[PDB]
Amino acid sequence: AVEISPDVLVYKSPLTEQSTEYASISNNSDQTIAFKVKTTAPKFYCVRPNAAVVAPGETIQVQVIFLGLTEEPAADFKCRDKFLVITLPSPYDLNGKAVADVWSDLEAEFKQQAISKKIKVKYL
Repeated sequence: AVEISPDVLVYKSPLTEQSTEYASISNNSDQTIAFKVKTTAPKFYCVRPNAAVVAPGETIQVQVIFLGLTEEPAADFKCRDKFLVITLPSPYDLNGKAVADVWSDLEAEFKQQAISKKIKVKYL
């Protein structure tokens, strides 16, 4: 129906510099969907777009821009950061409002019908 990928975002050393990895949401249903990407570590990543609609048959690629660390972490360190992607039906015209605007009502209505993915992060 709705496909969200990848399972893991892998950021490659030098982890002191910023780099971009990519997620993607494909709507293979026949109705428009809306999605929201939530970041557990907002000080270290910029997500763009962090909320949007996906028309039937469309794929939206989401840039996850890692801003970097002050020092290279230990080789054994396990990054615990995560990104939760939530997708919902979006059957109403937004009337020019943004998805982040209506997301409150949208989720309040269809939260039971949500399709979500927890995307992990791995430091390499």
